[PDB]
Amino acid sequence: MISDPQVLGFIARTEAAYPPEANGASAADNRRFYDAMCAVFRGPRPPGLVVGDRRIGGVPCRVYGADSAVSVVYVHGGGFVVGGLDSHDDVCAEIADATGLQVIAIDYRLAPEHRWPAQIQDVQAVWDALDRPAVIAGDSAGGMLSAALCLSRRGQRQPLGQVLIYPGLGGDGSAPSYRENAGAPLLRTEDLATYHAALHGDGPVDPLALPLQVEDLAGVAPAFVVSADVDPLRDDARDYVQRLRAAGVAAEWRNEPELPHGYLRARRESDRARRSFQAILSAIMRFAVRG
Amino acid sequence: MISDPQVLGFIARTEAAYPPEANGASAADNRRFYDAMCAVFRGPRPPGLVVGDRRIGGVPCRVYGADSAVSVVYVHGGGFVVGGLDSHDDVCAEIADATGLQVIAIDYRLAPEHRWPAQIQDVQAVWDALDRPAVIAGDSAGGMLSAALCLSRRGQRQPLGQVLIYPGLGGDGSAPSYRENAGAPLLRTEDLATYHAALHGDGPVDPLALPLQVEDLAGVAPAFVVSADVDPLRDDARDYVQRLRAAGVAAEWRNEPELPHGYLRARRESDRARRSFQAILSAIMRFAVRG
Ligand SMILES: CCOC(=O)c1ccccc1C(=O)O
Repeated sequence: MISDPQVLGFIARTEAAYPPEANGASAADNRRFYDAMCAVFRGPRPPGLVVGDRRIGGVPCRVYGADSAVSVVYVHGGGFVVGGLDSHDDVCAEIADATGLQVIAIDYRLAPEHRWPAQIQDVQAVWDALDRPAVIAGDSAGGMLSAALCLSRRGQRQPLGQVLIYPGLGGDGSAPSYRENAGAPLLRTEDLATYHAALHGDGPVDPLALPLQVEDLAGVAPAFVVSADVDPLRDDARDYVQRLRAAGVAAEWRNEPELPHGYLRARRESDRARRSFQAILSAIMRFAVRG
Repeated sequence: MISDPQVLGFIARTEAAYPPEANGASAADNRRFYDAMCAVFRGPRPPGLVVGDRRIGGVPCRVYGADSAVSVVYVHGGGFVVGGLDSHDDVCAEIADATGLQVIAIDYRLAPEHRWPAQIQDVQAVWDALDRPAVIAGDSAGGMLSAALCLSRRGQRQPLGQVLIYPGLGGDGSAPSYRENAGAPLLRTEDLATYHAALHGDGPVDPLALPLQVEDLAGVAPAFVVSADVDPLRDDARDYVQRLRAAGVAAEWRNEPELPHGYLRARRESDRARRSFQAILSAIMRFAVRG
């Protein structure tokens, strides 16, 4: 169990900002509660960073920073029900400022109003419209979208790399982290239903394989996969990196001791979380600079 | 004056541990106050990172992380009078953790007991003995030493890049920052003089101790030069980037509004300083990806 007082403090502040009763509350109510949480922890925008919104392949997007030879496409998390351009704004802004690469955040369609495969179709639509060298990165459900995009766009259009931040990649639940972290801090459980049911293929039945179940991972972009140790999805990161290397893809698994799911919001009060984001930025830069 | 409350608090905490009259104390007392201030701000080491002390080229060094194809040589600051392996330990450890590059910190000999060119000879000793592709980085007087190394090793030989963090580079003192920031927090123009006597006594100054006065800069490694805006030394960064581009060298100038000299120690409590270090890490990673 977590003993780092900084991240116990972060956990306490997240729970206080986010009363654990949001569930059959309403998708409308969960979106409101999630933004109120995000605002507690939100950092300031870097002054001087240019930021504007723009439709790209029919999907609303937010663009951070000046045009660059290599970009970063960021796909936010939220279990395909919550989140948007404002929920992950400061993370994208800091990626842009630190790397000097232009960042494009994708406001993909959310369920229950738009069920799968709307989310991956929107990501593919932005990716195909951008038609440029780019690293792709995402957290949680947005990490799964990032992984699925790479798998569906192999060949010339492949991203230069995939940076996956505590992703859920479709593990079947049998891995140890689902046991060891079943009551992990910041886990809502009542979200897993909203995210499996309707939302995903568990909504009108459909195969459309999730990354951990595709068998030909050969040729997809090199991966940097970072997990929270205290998170049931931890071993999805372990498992996907192990499968990626068996396919001859370069991939690294970084597991973060003492951190829960969602810890990017703790980077302004936790040394552990801040170091993790520093490593995430360096992995992005590593993929972007071509070699 | 600075108005960012986060930075003002950092300055208040610094001044309580390292009173501005320490710059004029004896070397031994100055060293004790500097070490005490370092302890106030020191972050924890990454728990999984291998760290060991080793003499390299005869000079005692500290090595962070496993051996890597590209390394990072970090040269600590402290006006050539204070500092050491422990004073900058957490910065080095965080570079190694974030980049995956091995970091070598150099415990060069200190003034007033060891006059120039002891410091640059110690850095050359380590560099030559390493015999390794590497990026060189340093803060303040350590940035001057990294710039002086690049100018003295322009053959086989050369750093892959130079990351200079609020460096003093031998500006003559007439640029606007020396007046506008003469009474700046944490570093005044008058403190500059005390340390200069401590490095050369009162003899003739070796041209290599003044990179901004060196006539030919043609083939030095490309540079990322970040300055604190509220720092008398700020325009040394602006000036050197200008002179480097006039010599065909690629150079980026980043200036940091609302930050004083020494802001690396504020990265755990200041959004501005935290983002600056994120950019510094990315610049290192940019330069490192080669050989
Ligand atoms: C004691 C902290 O060091 C200094 O203030 C300092 C003073 C003069 C020149 C450089 C530095 C520096 O290397 O930072």
